[PDB]
Amino acid sequence: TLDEYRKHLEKDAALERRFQPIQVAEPSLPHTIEILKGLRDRYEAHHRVSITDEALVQAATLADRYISDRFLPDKAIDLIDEAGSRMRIRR
Amino acid sequence: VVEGLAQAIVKGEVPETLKDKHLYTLDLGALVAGSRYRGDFEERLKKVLKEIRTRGDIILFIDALHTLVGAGAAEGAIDAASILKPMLARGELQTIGAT
Amino acid sequence: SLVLDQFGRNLTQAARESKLDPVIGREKEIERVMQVLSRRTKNNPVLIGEPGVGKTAVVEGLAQAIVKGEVPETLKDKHLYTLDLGALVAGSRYRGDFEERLKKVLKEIRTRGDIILFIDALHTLVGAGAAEGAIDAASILKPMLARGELQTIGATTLDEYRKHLEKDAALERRFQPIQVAEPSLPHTIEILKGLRDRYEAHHRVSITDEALVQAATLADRYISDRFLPDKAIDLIDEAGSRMRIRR
Amino acid sequence: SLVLDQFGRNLTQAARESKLDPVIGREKEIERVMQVLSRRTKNNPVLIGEPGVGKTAVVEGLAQAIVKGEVPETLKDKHLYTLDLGALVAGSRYRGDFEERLKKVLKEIRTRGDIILFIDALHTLVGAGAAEGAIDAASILKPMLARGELQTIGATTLDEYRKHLEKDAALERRFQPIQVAEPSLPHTIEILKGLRDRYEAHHRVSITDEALVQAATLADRYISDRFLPDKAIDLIDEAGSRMRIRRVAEVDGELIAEVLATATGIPVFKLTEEESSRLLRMEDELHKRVIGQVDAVKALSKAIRRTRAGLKDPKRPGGSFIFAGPSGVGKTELSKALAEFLFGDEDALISLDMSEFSEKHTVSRLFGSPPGYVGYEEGGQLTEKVRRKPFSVVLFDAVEKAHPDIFNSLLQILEDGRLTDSQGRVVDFKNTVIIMTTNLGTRDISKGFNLGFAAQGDTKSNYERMKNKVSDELKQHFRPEFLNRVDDVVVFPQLSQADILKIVDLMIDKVDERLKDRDMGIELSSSAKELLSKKGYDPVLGARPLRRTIQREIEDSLSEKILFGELRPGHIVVVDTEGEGETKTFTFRGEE
Amino acid sequence: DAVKALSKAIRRTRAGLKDPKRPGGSFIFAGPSGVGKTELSKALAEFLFGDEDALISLDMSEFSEKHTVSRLFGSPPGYVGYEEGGQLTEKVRRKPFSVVLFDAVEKAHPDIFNSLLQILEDGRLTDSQGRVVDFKNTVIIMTTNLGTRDISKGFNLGFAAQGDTKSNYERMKNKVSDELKQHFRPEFLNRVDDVVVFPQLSQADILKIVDLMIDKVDERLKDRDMGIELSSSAKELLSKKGYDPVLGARPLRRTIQREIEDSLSEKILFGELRPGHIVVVDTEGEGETKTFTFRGEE
Ligand SMILES: Nc1ncnc2c1ncn2[C@@H]1O[C@H](COP(=O)(O)OP(=O)(O)OP(=O)(O)O)[C@@H](O)[C@H]1O
Ligand SMILES: Nc1ncnc2c1ncn2[C@@H]1O[C@H](COP(=O)(O)OP(=O)(O)OP(=O)(O)O)[C@@H](O)[C@H]1O
Ligand SMILES: Nc1ncnc2c1ncn2[C@@H]1O[C@H](COP(=O)(O)OP(=O)(O)O)[C@@H](O)[C@H]1O
Ligand SMILES: Nc1ncnc2c1ncn2[C@@H]1O[C@H](COP(=O)(O)OP(=O)(O)O)[C@@H](O)[C@H]1O
Ligand SMILES: [Mg+2]
Ligand SMILES: [Mg+2]
Repeated sequence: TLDEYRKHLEKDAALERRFQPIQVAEPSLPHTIEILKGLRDRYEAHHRVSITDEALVQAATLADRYISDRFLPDKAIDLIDEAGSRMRIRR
Repeated sequence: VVEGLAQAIVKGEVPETLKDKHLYTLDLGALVAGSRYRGDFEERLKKVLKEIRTRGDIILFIDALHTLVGAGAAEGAIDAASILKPMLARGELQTIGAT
Repeated sequence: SLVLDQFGRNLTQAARESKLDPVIGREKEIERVMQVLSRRTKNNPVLIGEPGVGKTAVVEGLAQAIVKGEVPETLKDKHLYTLDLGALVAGSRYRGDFEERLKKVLKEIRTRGDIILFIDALHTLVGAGAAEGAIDAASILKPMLARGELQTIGATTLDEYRKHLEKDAALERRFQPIQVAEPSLPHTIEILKGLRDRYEAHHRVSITDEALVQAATLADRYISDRFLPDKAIDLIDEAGSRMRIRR
Repeated sequence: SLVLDQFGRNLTQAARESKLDPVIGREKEIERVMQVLSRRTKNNPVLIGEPGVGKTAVVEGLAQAIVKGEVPETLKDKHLYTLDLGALVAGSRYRGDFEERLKKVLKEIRTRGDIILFIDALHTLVGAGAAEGAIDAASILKPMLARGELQTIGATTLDEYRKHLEKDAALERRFQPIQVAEPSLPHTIEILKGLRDRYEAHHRVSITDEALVQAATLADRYISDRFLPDKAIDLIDEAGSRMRIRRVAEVDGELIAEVLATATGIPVFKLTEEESSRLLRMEDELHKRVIGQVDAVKALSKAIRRTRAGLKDPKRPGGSFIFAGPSGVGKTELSKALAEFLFGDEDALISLDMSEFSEKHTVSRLFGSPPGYVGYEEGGQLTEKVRRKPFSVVLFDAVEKAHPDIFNSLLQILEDGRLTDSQGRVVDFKNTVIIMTTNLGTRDISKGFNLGFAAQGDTKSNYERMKNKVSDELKQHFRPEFLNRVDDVVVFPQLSQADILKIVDLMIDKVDERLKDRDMGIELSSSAKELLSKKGYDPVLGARPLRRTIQREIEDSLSEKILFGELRPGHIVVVDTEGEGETKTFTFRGEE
Repeated sequence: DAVKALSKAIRRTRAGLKDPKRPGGSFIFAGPSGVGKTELSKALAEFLFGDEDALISLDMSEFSEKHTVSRLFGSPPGYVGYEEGGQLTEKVRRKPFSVVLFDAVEKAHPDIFNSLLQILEDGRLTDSQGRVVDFKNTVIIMTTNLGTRDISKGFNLGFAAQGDTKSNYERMKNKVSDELKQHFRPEFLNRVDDVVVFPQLSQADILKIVDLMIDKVDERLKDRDMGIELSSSAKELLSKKGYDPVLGARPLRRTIQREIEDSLSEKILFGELRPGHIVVVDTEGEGETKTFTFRGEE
C-alpha cells in the first residue's frame, strides 16, 4: 500500500538502491464494466443465476457514486455476489 | 563517496597511516539474523569488535547510522549506538556514517 | 571486575599505562574533589561546568594522582571506574530487567569495597528506567548516597543542573556542587604548551610557540559559541591534519 | 528470617550494634508514632516533612528505644524491618513473580507476628509491579492495612506526598499523617553536641562548643536553600574534611566561618589587622579612581564599615543609596569603583538599565511569568542572578527613564530584604547593596538669581539650590513610602576646574597603560596637561568632552604616526605645547 | 484601637462564639507610613505561634497585572505548571490555623481581590485541580496607606472663617473611608469585619521606641560579647533629633544608625572596643550643640 510504502519502505536505505516502484491507479468506470463482464461467467456459474448488462452498469454507477469507504474494482463484485446470494437463498 | 575513498586507498593515493589500512562496511542484517534475543546480539558484535581490535587496521563504514542512534522511541527498536558508545570514547576504531 | 568492565571503563589502570593526557593548572579543583570525597556523609562531588572546560580533565588528573602523587588516606589505592547509564538501561523490555543489572553492579561494588564511581553526563539519572511500574535508579541510589555508603562523582552543565537537578530537592541534597571556570588566556597557553608534545608525536610535524599563541587568541576572539580550552586544541588538530594531508 | 532478610534490613539488629546515630529531642514525634501504632485499626503512621529534617532519624530513634527497652506497652522486643522495594522488583520478568515474593513476605510476617515494616519513600508504593496496570503492591497491601494487620511506618516529603501519594485516595486513607517540623536553634545545637562524638571519631579531630554554636547560627542565618539540621552538620563535616586533608588538630569557629564564606561568597570570616586597616582607609582607595564626590564616598565607606563590623540590620540589605546628580559626574564610575573594591573586578556588578523598563508590564523581567504562561519555567532574571551571588551590588541606572510603578517591587527589597519569584521561591536581598542613579532636579544648573525684581539678591551656593531642587523633585516623583525606606540620598556636586587636571592625569595614565602593550609609552609636560584641562572644561556636560578631546587630539596623531611607521616599539613619545592663546597646539617627539 | 480589635477577635475565637462558616477575623489596617501596620501583624504572629516567621505574608506589589492571579490558584488543566497547584492554597492547607497578610493592597490590580470574596464570606478557596481548601480558622489582615497623602496639609482651597476643629485623626479617617469606597467595590467592603485607622506617633511614642531600638542594637553587640548602655539624656537627645510626624519611626532608625552605629563601627575596627567590654553613651554640651560621647568600660 502507498501509505505503508512511504512510511516504512522509504526509511530502509539499504534496499532503496535495489527496489523500483510501479504505481497502479484506480480503474475507470469502463474498466470496471469490462472486469464485471469478465467475471460474469464465473459468478453466474457459482450462484446458478443470470445477470444482465444493465445490472452491471447500474451496480458500477451505484458503487462509484453512493459508496466511499470501499473502492470500485472490488465493491461492484461484492454487490453482484451479494445479489446472487440473495437470489440463491430465496429458492 | 565511500567507495571513491575505498578506491583511492586501493590505488594508494591516500596519506600515510592509512595507505595499508583495510576498509570494511557493516550491515545490521547479518548480525540481527539468526538471533533469538539481545543476548545473541552482544556476542556477535563483541566478537567482531575484538577481531578488528586484534587486526587493528580496519575502518568501519556503517551506513544508516541514523537508525543506530535514533532507535529508542518505540517498542522493538534496537538501539546499538549506546552499545557503540564506549569504544568510540576510547577511539580504537574509525567509523564513517551517512545521514 | 568484569561486570564493571562490561558496563564501564577503568581510569586508574589506563593512567598506569600512560593513556591519559596530562592536566595542567587544576590543583584547586582536584583538592576540592578530595575535600568533598572525604566527608562522612553526602561525599558525592558534582562538577558543574559549561561544555568545553576540563570537567573530565580534572577527573583524569585525580585518577593520575591516585596512581601516583599526593593522596590522603581513605582515598589511596582506590579504583576509579566510569559507568555509563545509557548502556545500563538498554536492552530492558520486561518487568524488573533494568533493576537486576543495577543491583548486580552495586553488589559487585560493595563486594570489592575500594571503587569510586564516575557517572559521566549526569542529570540523566532522574529518568533512568522511569517506567509506569519500574522504579527509577534515583530511588534505588538515594539511601546509599544519603548515608555515604556509595562514593560517586558526577559531571553536568549549569543549565542541565538547574533545570533537572535543582528541581528534585531530594537528589540535589545528596550532591555537593563544584564549579569549574573557563581557563584564562595564560592558562590555555600553558595547557597548549603541555599538550603540544602529544600532538607532535601523533602528527609528524612541529608546532611553534607563536602558533599556539595565535591559535589561543584567535579562537578566543572569533569563536563565541564554543569555549576556549577546546576550540584552540581543535584548531591545532585541524592545522596538523591539513599539514599531514598536504604532504 | 531468610526470606525476610533477602528483601529487607533489620534495623533493631543494627541498633543493637550501635550502627545508628543518636537521636536527640524527638520525644514528641516518637511518642505520637507509638501512640498511633497501638490503634486497633489503621495503625499505620506516616511522617511527612521537608527534606533535611529528621524523618528517618525518628524511625531510627524508635528502633533504638525498642532495643533499649524504654518502649512500654505492646511494643516489646519487636523487630523493625526496613523493606527494600528494589529487591522485590529485581528480576521477576515472568507473570506472578513479584506477587509471589510479596505474598511470601507477607505470610512470613503474619506467621512470626512481631514484625513492624518500615517503607522509606512511601510514594514509590503506588506503582511497584504494574507491568500493565492492575495488581500492584498497593492493591495487595490495601486489605491487611485497612483491617488493622501489618503495622507499617512510612516516610515522605510534602511535595512527594501531594504529587504521588494523593493520586491513590484508597491507599492514602489507610495512613495517619504526622508532621515533623524543622528544629529550632537550641535543638540544632543539642543535635550537634550529640553528633560531635561520632564526627570527631570519624574525622580524627576535636571540635569546640563555640565551633558548633557558630556553625548552627551561620547555617541558620546565611545559607537559605535547605533546612536547619542538615545544613548545620554540613559545615562541621566540610571543616573536618578540610582539616583532615591538611595532614590532634583543632576545629574552631574561625574555620567554620571561613568554610561558609568560601562556600557562599559572603565575607563572614574573622577580621584581620591588614583588612581592618584597609577598611579604615577605604575612602582613599575609592579616591584612587574617583576625584571629588566626598559625601558619596564617605556614605559608601560608612555602609561597608557597618556591614563588616557586625552592626548591620540582619533583616535588611547592607545599604540603599540614591545617587542624584548631573551628567558625567562619576555616579556609574563610583559604582564600578565600589564593585572593583569589593570583588577585585568591576565586571562583577549587576547592572540593570531602566531605559528599557518603560512599559509597566516589563516588571515581569524582575521575577518571571505567572504559572500557565510562556517563560514560566525560566523563573526571574534579577532573582536568578542574585540567588547565585548572595553578596553583590545591584545598580538601577537612570531610574527616571522607567515607569514609576516598576519600583513598587523594591518595597519588599529595601524593607524586608526579600523577593519572591513567580515559582514561589524566596530570594533574600539581605547581603546586597542597592544603588539607584538619577538626574532629577539637575537640569537647570544656571541662573544664580530669581526671576523678577529682587532687592537683596539672596545669594546662595549652587550646591544648596541643587540639593533643595533634587529633594523636591524626588518628593514629587516617588511615593512617600518608597522614599521612607532609602537609607541615603546623596547629591553629586558639579565638577570643578581643579578636578579636571586630575581626571586628565588618570585618563592619560589609562592611555599609557593601553599603549604599553605594544612596547610604547607617552609622557606629558605640565603645559600639555593644563592646555587639555582648559580646552575641555565644559561644566555642563561633565567629563565626557574631556574624553572626546583626548580621543581626537592625542589618539588620532599617535595612530597616524604608527600607521606611517614614524615610531617603532621601544619609543617613548613626549608631548609638549607651542604657541600662545589660540595658537597653542601639541607637539610630539620621539625618544627611546 | 487596633490592639483592642485583634484581642477581641482572638478572644471571640477562643471563647467559642466564632461563626463556623467564616474566618476568625478580617481586618483592613489603613494608615500612614512607618506607624506599625506590619509590626502589629508580626507581633500577633509571634504571640500566637512562636515568632514572626510563622506568618504567611504576600507582597501585593508583585500582583500588578491581573493575569498573575493564577499564583493563588494554579494553572488550569492542560497548561504548564498545572500539577504544581496553587501557592497560597497549599500553604493554607498545610497549616489551617495561621495569619494571612496582604501587604500594600492598593498596589495590586483591583481584580485579584475579587478572589477574596469567597474567602471572606464562605471561608473557602478552590484551586485549579478542583480541591477545596478552607480558610475558616485563619485571620486575614490587609495593610494599606490609602487616603494618607494629605496628612501634611494645612488648609483647603478657598476662603474660610475660623478653622477645622477636628484633629488630624478625624480628617484622615474620613479621607481613608472615602478612598476605600472609591477604590474597592461595595461587595468587597461589605465582607470586611473591621477597618482600623492608624494615627500618627507622638513624641512619647518615639521616646519609648528608642528603648526597643537600643535593645536590638544591644542584642547585635552582645552577639560579639559586648553591650551598650545609654543615659536618660542620650535617649532624650536621640528622641529629639529623630522625630518627623509624617514619616513615622523610620527617621528615628536612620538617626540612631547615623549617630551610634557609625561611631561604634569606627571604634571596633580601630580596636578601642573589644570583646569583654561595654560602651556607655552620654551627652556633652548644651542647647543645639549637644553631642554624644562614648566611653569604654569592662
Ligand atoms: N569624579 C570622577 N572621577 C574620575 N573619572 C570621572 C569622574 N567623573 C567622571 N569621570 C569620567 O567620566 C566618564 C563618564 O562619567 P560617568 O559614566 O561616571 O557618568 P554618570 O555620572 O554615570 O552620568 P550619566 O547620568 O550621563 O550616566 C567616566 O567613565 C570617567 O572616565
Ligand atoms: N508603634 C510602633 N512601635 C514600635 N516600633 C514601631 C512602631 N511603628 C513603627 N515601628 C518601627 O518602625 C519599623 C517600620 O515600621 P513598619 O514596618 O511597622 O511600618 P508600616 O506601618 O507597615 O508602614 P509602611 O506603609 O511603610 O509599610 C518597625 O519595624 C519598627 O521597628
Ligand atoms: N587542565 C587541563 N590540562 C590539559 N588539558 C585539558 C585541561 N582541561 C581540558 N583539557 C583538554 O580539553 C579537551 C576537552 O575536554 P573534555 O574532557 O571534553 O571536557 P568536557 O568533557 O567537560 O567537555 C580534552 O581532550 C583535554 O585534553
Ligand atoms: N533528632 C535528631 N538527632 C540527631 N541527629 C539528627 C536528628 N534529626 C536529624 N538528624 C541528622 O540529620 C541528618 C539528615 O537527616 P535524614 O535522616 O537524611 O532526614 P531525611 O531522611 O528526612 O532527609 C542525619 O544524618 C541525622 O544524623
Ligand atoms: Mg551613568
Ligand atoms: Mg508595612
